[PDB]
Amino acid sequence: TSAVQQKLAALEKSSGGRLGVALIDTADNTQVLYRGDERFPMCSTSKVMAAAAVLKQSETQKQLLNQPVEIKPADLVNYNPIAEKHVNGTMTLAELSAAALQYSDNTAMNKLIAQLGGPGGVTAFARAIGDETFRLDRTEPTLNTAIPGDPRDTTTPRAMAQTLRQLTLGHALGETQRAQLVTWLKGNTTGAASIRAGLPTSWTAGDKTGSGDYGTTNDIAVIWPQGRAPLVLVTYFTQPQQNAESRRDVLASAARIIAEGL
Ligand SMILES: O=C1C=C(Nc2nnn[nH]2)CCC1
Repeated sequence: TSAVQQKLAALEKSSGGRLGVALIDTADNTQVLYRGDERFPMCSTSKVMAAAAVLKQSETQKQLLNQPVEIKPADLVNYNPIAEKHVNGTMTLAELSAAALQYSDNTAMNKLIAQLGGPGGVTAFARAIGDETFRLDRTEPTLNTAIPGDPRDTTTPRAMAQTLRQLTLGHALGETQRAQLVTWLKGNTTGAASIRAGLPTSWTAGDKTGSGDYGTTNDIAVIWPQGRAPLVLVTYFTQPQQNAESRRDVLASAARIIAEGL
């Protein structure tokens, strides 16, 4: 047990919930884990795997990201800030990828899932890139039920950090695709209160947030600190009661503990 793990434990204790953290520091490839091998509901953090799977498909179909997808009124789910504007028209797979990643659009995610042949298509991509832990079982919005003990739509912090590293800094995607994914993550609109709130402001980052039932509050980030090699950081948090409030501040605190421990 490390000092950083003990600080994370104190944060978790005060928070009332269950916290999962995985850091990879690419300076030396060392890792800090807190409940690194426990499962958590991914919620919208799963959008990174779906967008990446479509990017992979685009490696052998140069024009795939320009392919139109019909958006019908019946397609709209519970959170559709971009898709609602395009109902009775179309959006391209690039537009859907951007909407999913940068705005957390749930209708956009469902279109990415459909393009992959269903939730199992996303899981299959995960396996193809060496992630044996990730599982996507349902579409939006039910993938966010976040029931304690339920393995559906979960991963571990350790697995997600490894995967995010391979996707954004490694060779899981072609160079063009990797750059596109990073560009999208760095353009996220939803992340200023989560991991990135706990980081020195001179640092740059991209991230994908998620939230769901049981006060589930998540963020996964790739981070470029000032004067050192990139980090990958996953912070997952979930609470015992179905209607618990979101706690982005807990993710910020976790990130701050990690940052000061470097
Ligand atoms: O509060 C909400 C959050 C949503 N998604 C989300 N939370 N963090 N990132 N994306 C969608 C439903 C309404």
